Amino acid sequence: AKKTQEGVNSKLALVTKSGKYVLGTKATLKTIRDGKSKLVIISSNCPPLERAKIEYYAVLGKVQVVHYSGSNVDLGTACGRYFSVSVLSIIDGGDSDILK
RNA sequence: UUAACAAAAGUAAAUUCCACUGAAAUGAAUCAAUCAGAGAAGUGGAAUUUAUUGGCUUUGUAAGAAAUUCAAUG
Repeated sequence: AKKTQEGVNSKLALVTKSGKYVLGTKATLKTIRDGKSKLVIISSNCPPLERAKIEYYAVLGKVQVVHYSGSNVDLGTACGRYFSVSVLSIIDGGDSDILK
């Protein structure tokens, strides 16, 4: 009933194709501050301090928070990128079904 | 030729931070390295160090001193 990250992992590949996402932690907070964020993904090794800042913003902004299983390196690869992504915002998912 | 201590016309090198923005066709850089979505490069700023104030030229001290000449103190 675990290792579901052939879903969200596969889902976070159509977003690279058709959707729009914002990578990073400081860039995520801007989306939550506006109404442009519909989903937030936090890696497993995000520091506990400002991880708690993102879920506090997300509660205030009424956004859904997804706790990714892998590290910021694993999340970055899942986006097809060659750096590490610790926190992700799904502004819009074109043909994927994460926002469902 | 110019001191301690102070001043702030003009103008430096290096490092670390801040704001805007968000990098992949990956870029930035050193003699070497090294660094970046826990955020690079760019632009604009803040701070500290550089034999006292604030590093260097400059200024007050201060030319009245001192050095090199001349005349018989100037």
